[PDB]
Amino acid sequence: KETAAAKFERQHMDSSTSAASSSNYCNQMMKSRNLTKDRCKPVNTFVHESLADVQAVCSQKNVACKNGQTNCYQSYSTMSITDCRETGSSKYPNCAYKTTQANKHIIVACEGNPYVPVHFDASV
Repeated sequence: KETAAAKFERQHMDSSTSAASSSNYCNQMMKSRNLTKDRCKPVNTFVHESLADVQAVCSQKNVACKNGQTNCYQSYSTMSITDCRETGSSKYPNCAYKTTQANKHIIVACEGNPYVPVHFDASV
Protein backbone atom coordinates (compact mmCIF):
# COMPACT_ATOMS: atom_id res chain seq x y z
CA LYS A 1 0.00 0.00 0.00
CA GLU A 2 1.04 3.66 -0.14
CA THR A 3 3.84 4.53 2.26
CA ALA A 4 3.41 7.18 4.98
CA ALA A 5 6.07 9.24 3.14
CA ALA A 6 4.25 9.04 -0.19
CA LYS A 7 0.93 9.88 1.42
CA PHE A 8 2.51 12.96 2.94
CA GLU A 9 3.68 14.03 -0.52
CA ARG A 10 0.25 13.34 -1.89
CA GLN A 11 -1.62 15.14 0.86
CA HIS A 12 0.60 18.11 1.48
CA MET A 13 3.21 18.82 -1.26
CA ASP A 14 2.52 21.28 -4.08
CA SER A 15 5.92 22.18 -5.60
CA SER A 16 4.20 22.98 -8.93
CA THR A 17 2.94 26.37 -7.75
CA SER A 18 4.39 28.98 -5.42
CA ALA A 19 1.02 29.97 -4.01
CA ALA A 20 -2.73 29.29 -4.57
CA SER A 21 -3.74 31.41 -7.64
CA SER A 22 -7.55 31.51 -7.08
CA SER A 23 -10.13 30.79 -4.46
CA ASN A 24 -10.78 27.43 -6.25
CA TYR A 25 -7.32 26.05 -5.51
CA CYS A 26 -8.60 24.02 -2.53
CA ASN A 27 -11.58 22.59 -4.30
CA GLN A 28 -9.43 21.46 -7.20
CA MET A 29 -6.45 20.13 -5.14
CA MET A 30 -8.46 18.34 -2.48
CA LYS A 31 -10.24 16.49 -5.26
CA SER A 32 -7.26 15.81 -7.55
CA ARG A 33 -5.15 14.45 -4.65
CA ASN A 34 -7.96 12.06 -3.71
CA LEU A 35 -8.65 13.62 -0.28
CA THR A 36 -12.45 13.62 -0.73
CA LYS A 37 -12.70 10.07 -2.00
CA ASP A 38 -14.28 8.49 1.08
CA ARG A 39 -15.41 11.61 2.93
CA CYS A 40 -14.69 15.34 2.95
CA LYS A 41 -11.37 15.69 4.84
CA PRO A 42 -12.19 18.79 6.93
CA VAL A 43 -8.84 20.53 6.89
CA ASN A 44 -5.69 20.20 4.88
CA THR A 45 -2.57 22.25 4.27
CA PHE A 46 -0.54 22.28 1.08
CA VAL A 47 3.14 23.36 1.03
CA HIS A 48 4.51 25.22 -2.00
CA GLU A 49 8.21 24.49 -1.70
CA SER A 50 10.53 21.85 -3.09
CA LEU A 51 10.50 18.39 -1.58
CA ALA A 52 14.09 18.71 -0.46
CA ASP A 53 13.35 21.91 1.55
CA VAL A 54 10.43 20.17 3.26
CA GLN A 55 12.42 17.05 3.93
CA ALA A 56 15.10 19.23 5.46
CA VAL A 57 12.68 20.22 8.29
CA CYS A 58 13.38 16.83 9.80
CA SER A 59 16.81 18.15 10.77
CA GLN A 60 15.60 21.56 12.02
CA LYS A 61 14.00 22.49 15.33
CA ASN A 62 12.76 19.55 17.38
CA VAL A 63 9.45 20.39 19.11
CA ALA A 64 6.60 18.44 20.69
CA CYS A 65 3.75 17.65 18.29
CA LYS A 66 0.24 18.73 19.27
CA ASN A 67 -0.44 15.22 20.63
CA GLY A 68 2.71 15.04 22.78
CA GLN A 69 4.97 13.06 20.47
CA THR A 70 8.62 14.18 20.45
CA ASN A 71 9.29 13.51 16.75
CA CYS A 72 8.01 16.84 15.44
CA TYR A 73 10.23 19.52 13.82
CA GLN A 74 9.59 23.13 13.16
CA SER A 75 10.97 24.83 10.09
CA TYR A 76 13.61 27.51 10.63
CA SER A 77 12.06 29.57 7.78
CA THR A 78 8.52 30.49 6.83
CA MET A 79 7.18 28.56 3.84
CA SER A 80 4.46 29.30 1.32
CA ILE A 81 1.41 27.30 2.38
CA THR A 82 -2.21 26.96 1.41
CA ASP A 83 -4.74 26.25 4.08
CA CYS A 84 -7.92 24.44 3.02
CA ARG A 85 -10.95 24.45 5.28
CA GLU A 86 -14.32 22.88 4.66
CA THR A 87 -17.06 25.43 4.03
CA GLY A 88 -20.55 25.55 5.58
CA SER A 89 -21.87 24.45 2.12
CA SER A 90 -19.64 21.37 1.83
CA LYS A 91 -21.76 18.19 1.34
CA TYR A 92 -20.26 14.84 0.36
CA PRO A 93 -19.45 14.12 -2.37
CA ASN A 94 -19.38 17.81 -3.24
CA CYS A 95 -16.76 18.81 -0.62
CA ALA A 96 -16.25 22.56 -0.68
CA TYR A 97 -13.33 24.46 0.70
CA LYS A 98 -12.10 27.86 1.61
CA THR A 99 -8.60 28.64 0.37
CA THR A 100 -6.23 30.69 2.57
CA GLN A 101 -2.69 31.46 1.34
CA ALA A 102 -0.06 32.27 3.96
CA ASN A 103 3.71 32.31 4.69
CA LYS A 104 4.29 30.41 7.92
CA HIS A 105 6.55 28.07 9.70
CA ILE A 106 5.53 24.42 9.33
CA ILE A 107 5.73 21.62 11.94
CA VAL A 108 5.90 18.00 10.70
CA ALA A 109 6.38 14.61 12.40
CA CYS A 110 9.30 12.59 10.93
CA GLU A 111 9.91 8.82 10.76
CA GLY A 112 12.24 6.22 9.34
CA ASN A 113 15.33 5.89 7.30
CA PRO A 114 15.63 8.16 5.34
CA TYR A 115 14.01 10.16 8.16
CA VAL A 116 11.28 12.15 6.34
CA PRO A 117 8.00 13.90 7.02
CA VAL A 118 5.07 11.52 7.47
CA HIS A 119 2.57 13.96 9.04
CA PHE A 120 1.65 17.65 8.92
CA ASP A 121 1.17 18.86 12.49
CA ALA A 122 0.59 22.62 12.24
CA SER A 123 1.69 25.94 10.89
CA VAL A 124 2.87 28.72 13.16
